[PDB]
Amino acid sequence: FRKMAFPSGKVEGCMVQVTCGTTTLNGLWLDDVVYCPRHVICTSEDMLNPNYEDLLIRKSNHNFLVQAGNVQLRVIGHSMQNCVLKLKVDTANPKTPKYKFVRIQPGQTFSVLACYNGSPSGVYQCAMRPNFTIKGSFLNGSCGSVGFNIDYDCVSFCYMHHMELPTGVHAGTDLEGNFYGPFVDRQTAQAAGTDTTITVNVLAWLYAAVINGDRWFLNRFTTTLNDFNLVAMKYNYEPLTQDHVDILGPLSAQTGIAVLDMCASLKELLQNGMNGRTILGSALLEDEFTPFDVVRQCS
Amino acid sequence: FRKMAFPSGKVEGCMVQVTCGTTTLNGLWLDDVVYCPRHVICTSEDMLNPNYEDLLIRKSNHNFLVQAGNVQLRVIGHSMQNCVLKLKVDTANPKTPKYKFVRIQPGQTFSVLACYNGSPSGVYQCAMRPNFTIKGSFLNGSCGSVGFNIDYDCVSFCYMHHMELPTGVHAGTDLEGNFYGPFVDRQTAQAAGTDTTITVNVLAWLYAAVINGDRWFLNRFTTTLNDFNLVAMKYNYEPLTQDHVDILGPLSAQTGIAVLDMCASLKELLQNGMNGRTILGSALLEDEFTPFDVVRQC
Ligand SMILES: *[C@@H](O)[C@H](C[C@@H]1CCNC1=O)NC(=O)[C@H](CC(C)C)NC(=O)OC[C@@H]1CCC(=O)N1Cc1cccc(Cl)c1
Ligand SMILES: *[C@@H](O)[C@H](C[C@@H]1CCNC1=O)NC(=O)[C@H](CC(C)C)NC(=O)OC[C@@H]1CCC(=O)N1Cc1cccc(Cl)c1
Repeated sequence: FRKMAFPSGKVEGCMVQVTCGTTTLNGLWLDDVVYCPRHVICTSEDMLNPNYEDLLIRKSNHNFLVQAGNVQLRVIGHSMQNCVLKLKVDTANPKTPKYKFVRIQPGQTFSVLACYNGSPSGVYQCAMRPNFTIKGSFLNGSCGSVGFNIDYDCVSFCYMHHMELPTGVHAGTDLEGNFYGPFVDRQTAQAAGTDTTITVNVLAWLYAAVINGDRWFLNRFTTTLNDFNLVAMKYNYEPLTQDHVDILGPLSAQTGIAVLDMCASLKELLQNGMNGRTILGSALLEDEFTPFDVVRQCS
Repeated sequence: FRKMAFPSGKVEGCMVQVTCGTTTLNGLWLDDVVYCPRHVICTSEDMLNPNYEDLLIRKSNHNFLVQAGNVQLRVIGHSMQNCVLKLKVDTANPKTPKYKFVRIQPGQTFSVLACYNGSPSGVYQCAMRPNFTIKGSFLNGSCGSVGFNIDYDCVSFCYMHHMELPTGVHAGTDLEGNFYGPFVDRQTAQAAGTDTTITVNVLAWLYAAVINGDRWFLNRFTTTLNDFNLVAMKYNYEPLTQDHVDILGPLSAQTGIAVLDMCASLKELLQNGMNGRTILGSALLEDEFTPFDVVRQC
């Protein structure tokens, strides 16, 4: 199993840069709107505890430089939606894909197109941690880079990059400007919750092992979902939700192993350990592959 | 830190579907030529000992169906260079990027755009292994997927996908159709040479772990280059050359850890293991980041 990103070309065709004064970050150009982090309007002094509404009132359309490459896109309207700035521009992006804006759940994976000055540098897959942070590669100027999934020819945009936390992890918003997690777009020190292991993805990984014929860890018993969640919490595993049970349906059907039976198998691994053994060639359980990722690389 | 692929857009605009008989795979459409694996011209029974020159002379242009999305492209010529079929079409690809065809060295990395039925499906980073296999993710229908690097706006194509080995690693050619390694485009079980670990990349990765604040594995021990290489070869690691030491200079400077000091740390890891611990999240030493791959990101 490799971490595999979606092909990035449909998102590359939407990347622009947005500049206020000397501050430049990336924007997303879809139809005749450019979306970017609202802190592009912030000076240094403004970043400690900005009054975004007051800062934006002082802004006019002609204070915003939007460029696709070296080509300027004229701004004809501006508004703020939560922590995202929306810039209406006078040109509809001819490369606009079919798209949606989705807010993902913790544990879900997505591709990030890391971008600097409106130019993509690289693409990689990220899992959103249970504490709503991501472990990316984001250097200065990366804000406004987006995360996405692609289903058929439809791009589901789910993340826009805004900030780094003291531990080195990253935080940002959905494309409606609402942060994932208890974070704010102020340059104050902020703490992520204690992270936990993504239980549903570990379960997907166990299903993947079974699909490949590696099934020593399967036991003859089942469990309740509440029993598992109480036990799992003691090992720093995320409690399972009903949505988690539902997204494991395809893999449960593929293997004939009921979700709660795999939960019992995992409970035993947590309490007893691997006792010298490996799963899929590894002594560690993997938690960054979703049920959907498993089906993509096996089938 | 993060394995990262090049943005794939420039390559996506070149992928098409190529069909001959009941075999469909991917092609690379640059200017007015579509490049693809020649084994598309084989039936099930041909694949066991295929005489490609014979099979090719018996094909006509109309036997090849090339589709760029919803559009069939007309094949007006066909030839073969080593293991790659070249289909001349009547229309030029307006999305052709600036490009070169390069043959990459073992230990170097590249991005793979995995495709099925001419449609891009995923992008990921691979290294050319010392034994000239690659550890990819390729399913039925992936043949003709390509590997590439991007330097400025120029795409250097270095890999085209042909086969899977019984160990689950993968083999293919450069865009001139020459296999990497001792492999042949026939349906026979083929083993690769003994693999070895790309030492300069493991060292680059340790420097990445140090930069990210992981340093439990460092030590005050030191080593000569030859004594390191003696131990490396014992553990089926590649010898480290003076050119590799040179290439690690930027990372050495940045961290203040001499290359030969990092070699002494790696020697201790080979001889002792990691004792339960992990490095950058891994229970295993990773060897598919090059020095350049680490710098670009750190
Ligand atoms: C895009 O403009 C950048 C992206 C940064 C640059 C380096 N890596 C990134 O993720 N975003 C910022 O500069 C933000 C923008 C403001 C409006 C939030 N600023 C930022 O990250 O401030 C410092 C962060 C904010 C939350 C927090 O806890 N911070 C303190 C911090 C974080 C990490 C390390 C250190 Cl030493 C301090
Ligand atoms: C593209 O046409 C593919 C897709 C393959 C199959 C799924 N994953 C892939 O990478 N390649 C092929 O079908 C080749 C075509 C011939 C003309 C080389 N064949 C192939 O890869 O299958 C047989 C391989 C070839 C070398 C070898 O060792 N093979 C025997 C083998 C390997 C692994 C498992 C099994 Cl059951 C047999």
